[PDB]
Amino acid sequence: PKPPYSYIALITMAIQNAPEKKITLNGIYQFIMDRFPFYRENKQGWQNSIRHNLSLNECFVKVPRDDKKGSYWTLDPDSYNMFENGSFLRRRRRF
DNA sequence: GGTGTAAACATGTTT
DNA sequence: AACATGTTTACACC
Ligand SMILES: [Mg+2]
Repeated sequence: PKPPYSYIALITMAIQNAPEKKITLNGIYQFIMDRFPFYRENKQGWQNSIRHNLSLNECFVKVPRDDKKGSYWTLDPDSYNMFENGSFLRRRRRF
């Protein structure tokens, strides 16, 4: 079965996991399948949602590659702690 | 209101 | 001329 984490959670967990807090798009792919074996099936479906979420939400901001050798994906510092307890189940509220 | 899924579309890198 | 990477629009679900 599918894990209960949203794609926003999946992408956030990947970014927070990188030692430099920056991650390749495909680094996000490898992170998810390594952690959640559900996603080794029918990649074309869910990997498109990953791409789609990165551009939609203003919380995932794309930063250019420091230099060559795609581009890195970061978290906007406002949404670094969307999830409060590190359970990644629900997002805590504000405003 | 924020999700999930599908699709069209537009650049960029790799056979 | 196959791919990967982003951007955006559209609809059902909760
Ligand atoms: Mg974005």
